[PDB]
Amino acid sequence: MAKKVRFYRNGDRYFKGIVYAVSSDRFRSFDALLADLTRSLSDNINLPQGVRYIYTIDGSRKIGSMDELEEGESYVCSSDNFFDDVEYTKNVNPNWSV
Repeated sequence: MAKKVRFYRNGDRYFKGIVYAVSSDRFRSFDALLADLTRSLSDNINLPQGVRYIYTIDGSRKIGSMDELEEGESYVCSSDNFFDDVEYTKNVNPNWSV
């Protein structure tokens, strides 16, 4: 079963998040998910090196596998090891998944 999650772009206060359905049957590896997020989140300023790392919404945890993603949660995609502490979910409907 795919997990429905919401991805945001490191450092971008104006992006409202992209909803993904994530499972190993569609993404053959974690690298394939990273590649597809590089495609959809394409932004030369905030993602200069594409999507190389995924963090929880608050930056507390680095996600290393699709198994670590959880239904209904939000995550931040980054080109590097620096998580930019901005209010990603400001003014986004907390019930976007309802």
